[PDB]
Amino acid sequence: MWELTILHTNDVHSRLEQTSEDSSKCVDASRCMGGVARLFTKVQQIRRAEPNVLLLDAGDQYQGTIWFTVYKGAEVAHFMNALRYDAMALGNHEFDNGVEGLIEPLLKEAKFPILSANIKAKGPLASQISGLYLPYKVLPVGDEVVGIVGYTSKETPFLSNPGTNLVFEDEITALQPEVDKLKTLNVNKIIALGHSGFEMDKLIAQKVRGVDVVVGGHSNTFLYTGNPPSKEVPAGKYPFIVTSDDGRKVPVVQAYAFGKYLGYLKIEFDERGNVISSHGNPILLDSSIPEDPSIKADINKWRIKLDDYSTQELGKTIVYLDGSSQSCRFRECNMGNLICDAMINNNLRHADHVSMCILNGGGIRSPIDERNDGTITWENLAAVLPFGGTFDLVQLKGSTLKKAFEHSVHRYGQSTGEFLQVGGIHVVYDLSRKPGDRVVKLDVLCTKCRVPSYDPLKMDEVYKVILPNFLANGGDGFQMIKDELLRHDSGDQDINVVSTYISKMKVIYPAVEGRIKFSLE
Amino acid sequence: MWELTILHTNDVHSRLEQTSEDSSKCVDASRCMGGVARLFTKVQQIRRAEPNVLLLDAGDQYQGTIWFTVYKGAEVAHFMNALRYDAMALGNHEFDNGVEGLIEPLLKEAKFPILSANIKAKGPLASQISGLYLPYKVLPVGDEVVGIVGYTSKETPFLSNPGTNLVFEDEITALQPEVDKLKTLNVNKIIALGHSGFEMDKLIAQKVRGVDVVVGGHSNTFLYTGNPPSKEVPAGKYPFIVTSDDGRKVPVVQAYAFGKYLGYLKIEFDERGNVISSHGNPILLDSSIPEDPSIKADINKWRIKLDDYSTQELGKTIVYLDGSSQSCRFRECNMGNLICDAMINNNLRHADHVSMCILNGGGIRSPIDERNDGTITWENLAAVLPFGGTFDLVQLKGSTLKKAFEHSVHRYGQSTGEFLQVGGIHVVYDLSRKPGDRVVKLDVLCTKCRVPSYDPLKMDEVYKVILPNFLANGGDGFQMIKDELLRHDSGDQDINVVSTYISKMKVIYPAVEGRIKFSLE
Ligand SMILES: Nc1nc(N2CC[NH2+]CC2)nc2c1ncn2[C@@H]1O[C@H](COP(=O)(O)CP(=O)(O)O)[C@@H](O)[C@H]1O
Ligand SMILES: Nc1nc(N2CC[NH2+]CC2)nc2c1ncn2[C@@H]1O[C@H](COP(=O)(O)CP(=O)(O)O)[C@@H](O)[C@H]1O
Ligand SMILES: [Ca+2]
Ligand SMILES: [Ca+2]
Ligand SMILES: [Zn+2]
Ligand SMILES: [Zn+2]
Ligand SMILES: [Zn+2]
Ligand SMILES: [Zn+2]
Repeated sequence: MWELTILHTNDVHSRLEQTSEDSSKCVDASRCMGGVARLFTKVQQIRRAEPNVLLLDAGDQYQGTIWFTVYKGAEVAHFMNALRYDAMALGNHEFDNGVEGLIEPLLKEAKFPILSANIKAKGPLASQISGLYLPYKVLPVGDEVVGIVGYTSKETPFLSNPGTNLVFEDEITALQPEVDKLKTLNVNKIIALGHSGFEMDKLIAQKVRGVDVVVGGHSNTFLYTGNPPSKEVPAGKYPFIVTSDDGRKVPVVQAYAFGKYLGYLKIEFDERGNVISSHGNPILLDSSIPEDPSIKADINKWRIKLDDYSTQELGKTIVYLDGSSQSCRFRECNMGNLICDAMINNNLRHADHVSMCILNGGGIRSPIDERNDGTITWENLAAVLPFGGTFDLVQLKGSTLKKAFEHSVHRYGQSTGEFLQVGGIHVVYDLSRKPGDRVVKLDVLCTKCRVPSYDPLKMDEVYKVILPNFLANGGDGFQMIKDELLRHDSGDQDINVVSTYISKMKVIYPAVEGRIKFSLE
Repeated sequence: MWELTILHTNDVHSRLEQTSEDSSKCVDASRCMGGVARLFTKVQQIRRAEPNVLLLDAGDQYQGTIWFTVYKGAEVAHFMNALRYDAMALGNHEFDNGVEGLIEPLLKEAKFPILSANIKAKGPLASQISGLYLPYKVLPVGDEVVGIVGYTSKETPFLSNPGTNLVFEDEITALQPEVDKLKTLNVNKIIALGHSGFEMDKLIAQKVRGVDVVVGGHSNTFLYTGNPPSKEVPAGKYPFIVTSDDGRKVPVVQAYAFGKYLGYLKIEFDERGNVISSHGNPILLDSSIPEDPSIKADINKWRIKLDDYSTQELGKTIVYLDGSSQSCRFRECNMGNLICDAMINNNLRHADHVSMCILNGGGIRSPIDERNDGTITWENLAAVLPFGGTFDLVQLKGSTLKKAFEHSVHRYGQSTGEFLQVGGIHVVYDLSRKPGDRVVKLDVLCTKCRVPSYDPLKMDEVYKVILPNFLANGGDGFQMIKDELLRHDSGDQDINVVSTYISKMKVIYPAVEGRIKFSLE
């Protein structure tokens, strides 16, 4: 028997410092979690105890906090190198600052292999990018070798900015030839490490002959065996067992997001590289684990440049600003209401008027806590709106807007980002009904009236809606908006609109007030 | 036969200049109405045609616009003298600036008798006020004499500030001896002119032996025979006929409010002063009647001092601000929502927190139009909030608040001012139910929660509510607030709170959004 311990992270999203339990800014240090200093301590503790260890990342280190807005990936390469990661797979967010934003900060400075078997470069780019990322790496682990094959969401061209030179292939189609090449080289222990979501990860495990383990990301999937340690509810056991088509039991793992947990899987292999068994669980990186002093002092050094975004108080909140995924992708969330109210307010002070707002819940990427004397800084807002998008004005038919709201709940319950937050709209859904027929009530704030009031949406009428450019361009499957819109005007930067509105209000208290409801029946 | 024409006004409330159809500021002069210059033209036209004319006012000339805030009744005495009123009865609003605010500006400068038979002065005041107002006046009208007996709401001590020296008697009890004294003096034509509301006016007509006609006010009652000329819906025919207990047909008249109409009643008397018949209708003072040039030039002279309140733009509205009685005393009105939002905002920027607001609809005393490039001035706000009240903080039990909301609709449909406008509250009424059991749903914005949301009000819990001092002191029959409150802190001046909030928002667009609803059942 040969035992291997796989340590893994995914969707860290620039949470370099320890955070609050909700992954927003750490205020009460005594109860904070995650961060790279705490992760280091745990990884070192495991490396001391276990002789065969691999520390892996399944992508999306890029984007999420002022660390990335300022260091643009230099903090990733630096701290991933300090933690001595063995390999990383490319995620969609590694392409947000173009291919240039991946090459210079990360690929040239990473001391570990960076992987993706389904990204093929064509034309001019092919020449420069060659060899800076690999389809796989064969890693010596003691007296054995372990092959790692990478993969990246085939949806990255739509989700990010990888450019016209990179081609994204079907993951299973691209992986099988690389795994087969590893098998011809007598590499009998193979890990598929990649960034496509738990559903694709299970398909890779079922279909790619020769894969012993799948380590994934993108879906922020929390898996656990037994009673869980924090607020995340498990989507399945850890590991999740897939029975492959050729009859093998394949463990599939993921470790939520934000560096809150360290994924930990122990695999028992035979002499031919068959998985005899495996077990483990994600480790909660809570205050019980001390932050490594050396890494923490280095974090404090890099933190000095960021304190310019933490000094200006933009305003104050006397309520918890719920920007959590568990709220904003499932029901009315007060952060969504705040952002839509700021969106509506911004245009109603612009010239040449609109009362309605729609906002993809997945575009709200962090809550803000009210306990730090309720202070709101640019840094706090940077984590809520980290993408540098704009809030555009569009003219839509009622029919188009009804289709959008049907799309908002067409596959409800999967923590997908299309669920819409709103302003100037009162929507009622009946989830007992079939996809495409779940909107039971859709009232909107009249525009062609002297006193605004809510009246049923009319399919043949035309409404002006303020929304993110992501939705106006057909993102999150809102193809009907892009295809059926009658007008599209570019708007102001998302973060600046909310920042301006908070400074104007000074004290904010957004509530959940019935803009989105769910019927009984 | 001896014919008398009674011309009458009531509840003019400082609308010296012509106004918009809703009695707010005149912007589109071509379609404006009322004002003392237009009234003059009509009165003069009638005086030229009819030999026996009496022009009467049934009180409440005081309070309503920047004219009264600045001239404090000097404009009333001046312009009522210019129009040559024959008599006036004291209304409750004539006592808002104390007895001193009635004596000096009006009683000493009025060239016509000022009447009230049920106000008896006691102690020191008795001596000075003696003879400046009278219980009645016997007026020569051609070769005949007409007796006018005055009366004032017995509720004036609670509604206004008449002081501890004036006693207000039951109107019927005080009137009969004065009418009997007029009858002993062979005065066979008697008009009761007063300010107590249409219901008391009908009782006076039924019960006071010897009264031939009743000319009233206070209830802003619109009466009409036939198809009406504007938006006011008649509460009955003009005149309203009461059959007295001694079997006489007694006409009862009123002429809405704000100088929009001139009441016009022609009475045919026999030689013994019996009413043979009567007929007429309120005359709509619309653009068809020219404004007298002389009075208009004198109005323009007095207007120069007021233009300091019309120059500063506090902000802009892109919606009609519905502060009409027909909306705010009957259902959710967007002016009410604006004021409650300003009330909540003001305390949430004060120190040492509250999410709920209640506002008596009768305290909103004018709308604001959005068509003048949407501009909002101090003058526009002065007509909405003309009383100089404050928005106080109170701590109430849920039981107390439930009783208040029951009181809000206990006598619904009478255009009474107790109907509550709200903030941070969602109330549902069922008017099919009995008084005291009409609140079917009362949800409130939680305070003891990190994310505010609406939850059912709990009878044994305690809530912090911002409301006018008028309600905290038990006004509008809200005795339960004054008696059952747990804490009462004095607040900022009503107009300044709304003014500050509009300047902060710059562009406002308050909607009717479902804070108050009425069920089917
Ligand atoms: N307001 C937005 N702007 C942008 N834009 C692109 C950049 N330039 C500005 C416009 N992208 C957005 C917005 N809201 C959502 N998305 C995208 O939708 C996805 C959210 O799903 P997820 O969290 O499940 C997948 P992940 O993050 O784990 O890979 C991400 O790809 C995110 O980028
Ligand atoms: N916010 C308020 N403040 C005050 N205060 C008193 C003065 N000092 C500040 C506090 N009074 C108020 C408020 N709201 C309502 N009222 C009173 O309620 C009545 C409204 O009913 P109505 O229009 O049918 C009777 P009217 O006007 O024809 O005689 C009036 O008497 C009015 O004064
Ligand atoms: Ca194998
Ligand atoms: Ca008589
Ligand atoms: Zn991610
Ligand atoms: Zn991703
Ligand atoms: Zn009045
Ligand atoms: Zn009155």
